[PDB]
Order: sequence, then C-alpha cells, then structure tokens
Amino acid sequence: ASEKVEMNLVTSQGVGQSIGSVTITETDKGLEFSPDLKALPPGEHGFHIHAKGSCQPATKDGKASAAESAGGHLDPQNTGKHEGPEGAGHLGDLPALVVNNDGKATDAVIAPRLKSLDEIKDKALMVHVGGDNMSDQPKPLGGGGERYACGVIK
Ligand SMILES: [Cu+2]
Ligand SMILES: [Zn+2]
Repeated sequence: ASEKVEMNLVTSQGVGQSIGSVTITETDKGLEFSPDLKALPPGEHGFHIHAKGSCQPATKDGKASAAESAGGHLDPQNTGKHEGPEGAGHLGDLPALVVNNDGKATDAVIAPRLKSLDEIKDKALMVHVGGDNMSDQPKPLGGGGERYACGVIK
C-alpha cells in the first residue's frame, strides 16, 4: 500500500507554494520515501516525521516559528533521543534528504524501523533548512535548525 503526500513551503507567516510530493510505500524492508521535489536549497536536509499532523506556524521561540504547530519528532516510545533511522531514538527519524544542484530531490530513502502506513497516519512530514548528523551533539535534533517544507500524511 502507498500514499502520496503533497509538500509545501512554510514560513513564520503560514504555508506557501507547493513544491511537489513524496510517496510512501510499504516494502519488505520498511517504509520507502520516494521524493519528487523542486525549488529546495541544494545540499542535505533534515528529514523527519513530527508528532502532529499540522504545518501551521506557532509562536514558540521568542516569536512566530514556521510549522511549529507540528510539535517535536514522532516518538511514541518516548526515547527522548535523536539518533537517526538506524538508531534507537525517535521513531520519526528518517535518512537525510539530498537536494541536487538543480534544487531537486528525487532519490528514494528507507526507514527500516517503520513498517506500516498505519504508524504515521495524520502526522507531519518535515524538511529542515539544516542537515542531520543523527545526534543531539553538538547540536540538538541533529542540527536541523528551522523548518523549511512540510506536508501532512492523510
Ligand atoms: Cu524534524
Ligand atoms: Zn529525531
């Protein structure tokens, strides 16, 4: 089974233009995330599933913050740690999203720990401005920084 999630730009003032979609499919080796995105800054970007199915801004962190409404990283086991797709932390930690020099992301990625679409229903798929070193050191949540794009999983 699979599901298509449309992604949009987010700012501290709301949700912007659509930048494509990501389709998620259940495979023998876990959930596969096959992006078809454009208009993204080239480089590697933090890619995680957040706890709430909302991309709206919220005023937490000395002001308004883009898609802050989605809460933290999905973690139903309350591990409290950020360790990556192959770690034992947040269940929502996905391998990083690599954007090419044309500003597109088209390479599929796998999360072996996720096994069913049922597990991520009504959650938010997020893309960060910063990367992800899959650790809380030396920067929290892998140095992801601000939220750049977001989509809600129906
Ligand atoms: Cu995130
Ligand atoms: Zn995390």
